Amino acid sequence: RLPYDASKWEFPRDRLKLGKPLGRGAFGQVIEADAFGIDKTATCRTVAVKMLKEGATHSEHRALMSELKILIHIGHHLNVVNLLGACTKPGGPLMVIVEFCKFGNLSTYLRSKRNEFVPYKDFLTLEHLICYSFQVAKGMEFLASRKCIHRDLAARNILLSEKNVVKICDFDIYKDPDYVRKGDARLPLKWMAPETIFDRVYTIQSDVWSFGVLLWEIFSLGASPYPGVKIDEEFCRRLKEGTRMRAPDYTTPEMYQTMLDCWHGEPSQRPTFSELVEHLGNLLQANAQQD
Ligand SMILES: COC(=O)c1ccc2c(c1)NC(=O)/C2=C(\Nc1ccc(N(C)C(=O)CN2CCN(C)CC2)cc1)c1ccccc1
Repeated sequence: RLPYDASKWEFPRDRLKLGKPLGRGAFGQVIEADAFGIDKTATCRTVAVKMLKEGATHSEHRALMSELKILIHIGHHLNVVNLLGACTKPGGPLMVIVEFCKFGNLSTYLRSKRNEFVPYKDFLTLEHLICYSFQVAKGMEFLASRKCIHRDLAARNILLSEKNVVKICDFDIYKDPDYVRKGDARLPLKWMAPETIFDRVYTIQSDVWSFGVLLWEIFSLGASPYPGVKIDEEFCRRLKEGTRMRAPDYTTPEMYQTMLDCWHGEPSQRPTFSELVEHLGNLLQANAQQD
């Protein structure tokens, strides 16, 4: 759609060697791959490649090329999943090469660390959890500055790479039910602000609500929000009137206070991601203080 600077972005297909799919979805697939020299050094880096499936409608091609263009628009930040390059020229498939985050989505990761957590000292600790939280806030402050709205901020959509760096991704009902297991899905409604459940309107301050739900997910070590409750039209009703989740098993009091601040029923009275970054950095620095 928008102009495309091939000098900056085009990567040669003959320096890309595809491996196995990391995941396959309704509209495309993400393949694990090796790229030679994509960061301008003389190195092989494992990257992830968004590309189409073998079916592939012109609407599915147009969408990937739109995502590529939007990624170029957003630009780089440590705490988003970054565009590394693309292959768009005649001679092969459309491929959008992005950062590989080896540990996978954060929800699944945290659930896997439940017998490997200690509040403070290999293991996860409060330091890790407030870190992940600050990093997602830093990531979202950046996206707000690019005038983006995420619309589906959840711990499933946060990826973990090396050195406890965590990165926001914008992507089940899809996957083959013969192969579907217990947490292989998530009900997005549980992350939606009252004004979005109800009026279907997305803003950056509705993303601040979902960030609160994400915080809850981090500090439950990857449990599902609203435990027990069935999500009917009275869930909604109660939600719009003031009902909120209880503190999860691994929260500190300050972090639970922050969830509740992010769940202000009134969008303008929720913290901004700039205010969350400042407050969460304070909490992070306090946590590792000494005597
Ligand atoms: C805009 O950018 C994007 O949109 C985007 C989207 C997805 C990913 C991405 C960028 N970048 C990644 O890394 C992604 C995934 N990554 C992944 C990583 C590790 C795993 N895990 C834990 C494995 O075990 C995989 N394992 C395979 C074998 N080799 C040897 C090692 C890695 C699984 C998925 C992933 C993709 C599909 C769905 C879930 C996540």
